[PDB]
Amino acid sequence: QFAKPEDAVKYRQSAATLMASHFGRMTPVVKGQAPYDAAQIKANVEVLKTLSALPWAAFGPGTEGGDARPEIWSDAASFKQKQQAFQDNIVKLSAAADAGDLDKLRAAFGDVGASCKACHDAYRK
Amino acid sequence: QFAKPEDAVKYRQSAATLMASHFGRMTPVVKGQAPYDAAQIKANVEVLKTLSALPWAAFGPGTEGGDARPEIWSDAASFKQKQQAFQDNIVKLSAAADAGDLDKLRAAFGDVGASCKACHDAYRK
Ligand code: HEC
Ligand code: HEC
Ligand SMILES: O=C1O[C@H]([C@@H](O)CO)C(O)=C1O
Ligand SMILES: O=C1O[C@H]([C@@H](O)CO)C(O)=C1O
Repeated sequence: QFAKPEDAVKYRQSAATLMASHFGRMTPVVKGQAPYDAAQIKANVEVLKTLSALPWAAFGPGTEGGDARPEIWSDAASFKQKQQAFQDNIVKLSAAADAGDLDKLRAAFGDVGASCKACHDAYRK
Repeated sequence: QFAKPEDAVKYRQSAATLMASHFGRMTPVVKGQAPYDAAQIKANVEVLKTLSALPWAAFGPGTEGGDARPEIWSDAASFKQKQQAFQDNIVKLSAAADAGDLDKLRAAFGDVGASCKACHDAYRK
């Protein structure tokens, strides 16, 4: 859906920006510094769910640029593993949110964050 | 969820960027230049659905900046009307997509686009 590689870059960056906001805004809740409203969190994680699936299609062939390391393309299977592991941890966060359990939510949140960071450490400049 | 007004700006711009991609990528389909796969479109409009609800919460009090006209805040009821009309036209596009009918889709797509543009004409610098 991208006319030029730069359009794919702008898309994936914008998707990541929204991901960071919908993930990060729960930090005060998982830490207890903000109240836990199970319905609020369930709704937010559904938004994060949808957003979390979007960046990967914007790393197609020929879309090298931005802060994406070239290894994303030459090591496609390893990058796909990182993305699917991340999306699997998103499924677990959704389950914790849907269950309404703050303990489970704080564990699942941590697992998601570690997945974000493991991918950045390997594949983000 | 925004530490500083600039964070709200960056959010709403990124949400708009994704909206433009998930709306605009259907142009070749509504024009007939690309094939119409009803399931593909139904899935894409569900993504657009979710995205379409996101910008408005990032125009809260004190988040003046970017290319947002100050009138968004001093004419809050008119801006809310523009956003709700837009979201209502998104509901109609969802119904056309869910029904699998290209004629309906091309009419609803046009209505959505006009709603985007009417808001920009009034409230985007
Ligand atoms: C690989 C499987 C990744 C996972 C999982 C996550 N991110 Fe990521 N992110 C990745 C890349 C390769 C890039 C660079 C994209 C480019 O072309 O520049 C990014 C970028 C970001 C950014 C910065 C975006 C910007 O405005 O430029 C953020 C804020 C970001 N990513 C956040 C983020 C979060 C919160 C994640 C888990 C919830 C996450 N990313 C996962 C690759 C991958
Ligand atoms: C008001 C009710 C709006 C509707 C409906 C739509 N948009 Fe919009 N958009 C609006 C404002 C006030 C702004 C400026 C935000 C800022 O602070 O700068 C925007 C911006 C955009 C942009 C540019 C984003 C960027 O990268 O800076 C785009 C591409 C955009 N909007 C697209 C868009 C589409 C495709 C819409 C309907 C599907 C749509 N917008 C609706 C306000 C409003
Ligand atoms: O909110 C965020 O979480 C991840 C990472 O910091 C988690 O360790 C990331 O890259 C964000 O923007
Ligand atoms: O794809 C888009 O559609 C609207 C407008 O051009 C429709 O008239 C907009 O602002 C986009 O980025």
